Amino acid sequence: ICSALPTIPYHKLADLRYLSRGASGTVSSARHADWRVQVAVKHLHLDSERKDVLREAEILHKARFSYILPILGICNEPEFLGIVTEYMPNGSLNELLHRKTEYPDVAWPLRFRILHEIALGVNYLHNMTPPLLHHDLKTQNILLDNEFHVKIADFGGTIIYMPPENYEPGQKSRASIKHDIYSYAVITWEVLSRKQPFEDVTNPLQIMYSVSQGRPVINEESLPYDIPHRARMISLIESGWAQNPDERPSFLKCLIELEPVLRTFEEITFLEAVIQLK
Amino acid sequence: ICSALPTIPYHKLADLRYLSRGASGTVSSARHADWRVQVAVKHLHLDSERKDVLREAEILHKARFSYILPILGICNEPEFLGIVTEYMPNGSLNELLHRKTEYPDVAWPLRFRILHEIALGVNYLHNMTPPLLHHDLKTQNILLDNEFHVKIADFGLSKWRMTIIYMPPENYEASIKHDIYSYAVITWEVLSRKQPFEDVTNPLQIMYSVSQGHRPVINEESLPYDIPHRARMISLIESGWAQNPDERPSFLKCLIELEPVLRTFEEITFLEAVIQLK
Ligand SMILES: CC(C)(C)c1cc(NC(=O)Nc2ccc(Oc3ccncc3)cc2)no1
Ligand SMILES: CC(C)(C)c1cc(NC(=O)Nc2ccc(Oc3ccncc3)cc2)no1
Repeated sequence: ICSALPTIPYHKLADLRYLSRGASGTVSSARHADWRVQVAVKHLHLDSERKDVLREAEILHKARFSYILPILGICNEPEFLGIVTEYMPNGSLNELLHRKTEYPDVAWPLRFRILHEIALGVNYLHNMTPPLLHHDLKTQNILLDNEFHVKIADFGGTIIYMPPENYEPGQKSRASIKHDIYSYAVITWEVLSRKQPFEDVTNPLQIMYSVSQGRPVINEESLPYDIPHRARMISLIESGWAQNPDERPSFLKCLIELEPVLRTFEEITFLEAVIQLK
Repeated sequence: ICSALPTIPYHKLADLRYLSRGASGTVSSARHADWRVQVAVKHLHLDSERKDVLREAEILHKARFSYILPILGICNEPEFLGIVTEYMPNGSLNELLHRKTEYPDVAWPLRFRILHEIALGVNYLHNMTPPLLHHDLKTQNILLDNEFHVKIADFGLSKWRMTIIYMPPENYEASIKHDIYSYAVITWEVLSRKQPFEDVTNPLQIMYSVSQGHRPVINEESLPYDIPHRARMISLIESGWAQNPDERPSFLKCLIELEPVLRTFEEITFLEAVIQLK
């Protein structure tokens, strides 16, 4: 069973506002004139360019799942080229974790749910035919919906989530199935700590040197003893960011370890975590 | 840009417990072994039977939107035939409105959000090429997700895709004014928490009354004066269920009416209404 991705005429996008700018182009918010929903527009502002947008659209359309940014349509016009997705109103994980004045507390149930949902999403990509690999997993690429549920995106930067064997890339390093789990381990650490990994280091180049020798600090300072399931978590972090790519777990194995942890949290506590953020 | 609907092997559908039966098919709650998610399966409990299921999967896959039940894949084997969708943990709108012991209080902010989302999902269906017309809209087909957001479904106890309370009179014996009629009945039901035609014993007695231009009661008893935007909501109801199909509004008009009503609610009030249910 096949399904075509809708084509959205640029003029059907009303109330267009700039959100961000960088690599792969600019991101804008808008409303669909006929659908009456708020949308996000990732666009370029010539033939090779056209093919890139069409390829991203196809991946996003095929990667359709509960914890993946939902694509709504494509703008493929002489005057405009862009990807139209659902609008994520609560920014990224990065902004939740590090805007500490705006967000004083981020309750453990919400933190563990975010971790469980990142793993559910990456796991799904890894189970496609053929497997889909992110290879640029970072806190900026973890979008949060209205109820602070995860949608994995790719904004198209930091080296802190990169496995050391990816530093000098090749045909084997780009085909690595143990890259995402390294990034996940650092994300897992950054979520439980609310600390910028390798904060004390001066140069990203020095971080690369440090990393290649053999990680961000696992102590009482960074990770206090009151962290729910601390031991099992630390064991998962250490295991995921292990210098030997073969000494790294699958996302399925992490999920199986995470499933009992999430059950120790009462359903109400997730709703209370979110009300606390508003 | 085409997307193939994933094929799920029956053996990946762990803990397959039944939920509800019908003359056409059955609905069961499984758990995907690889994806680690709770799912719903609508299966046949062969030539024609196969074409019927695949046509429903083709419709659901093409109808993908924020307020339509998301299809995760098809389970097409000589042993088993079923559609895998996401699992809606909070039941249906019928249950929320009429299980008054379970839910003594369903706050206005949530009621309006539900009505807005029914209209968004129906409006999207009508905007497809060719337009998809539900024609069997009822509270039972309005499913409630983890966060009490709407997912429009089509339960098929009688037939796969291709009560008379929500049916317009002209339909007793193609119409693009049916779903709006059904929508007007649902709106009345949501705001009153009453069963349409409470004293009427026989469905033929409803069919007779309706054909004579009579509708569910609109007074202080059914619709209290304390209802936010009462006058405005009654006008929408009365337009929606008009005897003359042509006097009924489009979903665009209906959404343009709803939009300023929903803006009057602070975002936190929706969260608070949902927590009050937990
Ligand atoms: C399948 C996966 C590997 C995860 C992926 C995502 C992707 N494109 C993308 O995320 N595009 C994108 C990114 C950020 C955007 O910005 C938003 C979105 C929603 N709300 C606010 C900003 C919009 C589109 N291509 O492959
Ligand atoms: C586009 C639209 C007209 C709205 C539609 C729905 C549909 N099929 C369907 O909903 N099938 C279905 C219904 C109920 C199910 O049972 C569930 C689903 C989720 N959670 C609990 C029970 C499973 C599949 N075909 O066209």
